[PDB]
Amino acid sequence: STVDFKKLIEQLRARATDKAEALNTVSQLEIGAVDAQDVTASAVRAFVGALPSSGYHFGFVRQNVVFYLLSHATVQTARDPLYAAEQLHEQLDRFLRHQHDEDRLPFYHNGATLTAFQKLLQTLREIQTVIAEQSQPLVRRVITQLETAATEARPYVNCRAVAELLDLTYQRLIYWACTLMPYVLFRRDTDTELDTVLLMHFFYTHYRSVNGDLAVEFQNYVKNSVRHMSSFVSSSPGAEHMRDVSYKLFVGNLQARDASGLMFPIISTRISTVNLYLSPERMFFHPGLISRLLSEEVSPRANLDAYARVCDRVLEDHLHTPRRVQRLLDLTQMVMRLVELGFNHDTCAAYAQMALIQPSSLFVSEIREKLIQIIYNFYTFFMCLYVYSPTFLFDHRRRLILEQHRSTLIGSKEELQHVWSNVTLNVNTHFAVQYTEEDFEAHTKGATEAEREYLYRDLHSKWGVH
Repeated sequence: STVDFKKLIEQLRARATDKAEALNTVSQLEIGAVDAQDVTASAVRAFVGALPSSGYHFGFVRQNVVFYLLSHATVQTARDPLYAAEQLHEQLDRFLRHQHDEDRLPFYHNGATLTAFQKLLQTLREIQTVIAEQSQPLVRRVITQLETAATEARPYVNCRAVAELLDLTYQRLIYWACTLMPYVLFRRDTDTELDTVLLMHFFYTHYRSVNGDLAVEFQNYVKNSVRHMSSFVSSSPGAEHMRDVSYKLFVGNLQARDASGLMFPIISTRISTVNLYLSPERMFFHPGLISRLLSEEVSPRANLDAYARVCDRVLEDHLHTPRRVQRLLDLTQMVMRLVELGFNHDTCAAYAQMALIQPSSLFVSEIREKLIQIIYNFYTFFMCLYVYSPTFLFDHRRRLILEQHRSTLIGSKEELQHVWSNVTLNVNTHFAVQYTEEDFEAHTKGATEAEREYLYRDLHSKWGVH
């Protein structure tokens, strides 16, 4: 969809007599985009020369070509977008120096735009360096540095070049921070023997980068510390979801490949056994238990009050729309709160798929309804989180996920729309992404009516409604 910049320049000067057809030719660049690699110093000089001297926003593009090209240049189609943006800055810097020499729009001038762009690149390069080395604490300090850079780049946040870079860095920082879940931060002194087994297996399989010591901790703990293993082990519904952890417990090694054709006891999914040896707050670390509750394959005398109590606590603590705006540091805290309950992006997807399987007593049916609301609200949260950035790019992706209920679930359209009909989305989607009229009118001080029509048109093609 990206234009051939040089071909667009050739068509531009051949049609420079008709300002209308020259406006339609340059609109292919504004609607689509130009590759940042195609914006060389020589190409900028000819693009300005090919533009009509007056008419529509051609005067704005001529006077402020740096802002205009930055607002339509793309870097995401490059192997390294940050290095591509740096070279884009060099070409725009060569153009300004090799062609030196009105105060209408101060933020949109060439000198103000280019130095603000390099200011962003320097922060992003230092942030990219810190995250690459780590492949008050560093996590909070990089989050603060990025959000300050995004705040200072507010007048340019709608520029495709800086919007893509902020989008690239935010998603990269979010992905890195969501891996920093060490087991020792979530260990409770009240954790039982089954709690510890499921917790260690959870963090070693989902966060091995920061839990490399769990392999020897699990081996030492299982061999020398557990004493009630034969109680919560059996040799039943939901047992197929416990087979991997049951084998590693039976062998005493988290790194053991699934046997050589060996039979072993499975961690019990019996409700009365789980009521004794599992803390109710760790229920979502027990997939076999959640399996039985979702499928309602349970007897009338199984006591489920402890797990219904936990579901109510989760519903009251996390499932409502907050009043204030939730910024990047708030979203990171919520992940750690959800990880504490056993919810990450992967386990929410598996539980959301597990809940689609259709199943009796009303009290068992109510817990399934509570689980579905919890699982699908946190599933939606992790889908928006991994594509979050305070830019129009995330706003579009957010609408596709909420309005269309896009996901990766398996099933016919009938059972897919059936499970979403039994879900009321009140989860925190109040993510920080706002460019309002106060922001707009502050940056368009001396904008003429022809310049304002172009700016409104560019914002509409990126945001849609506002």
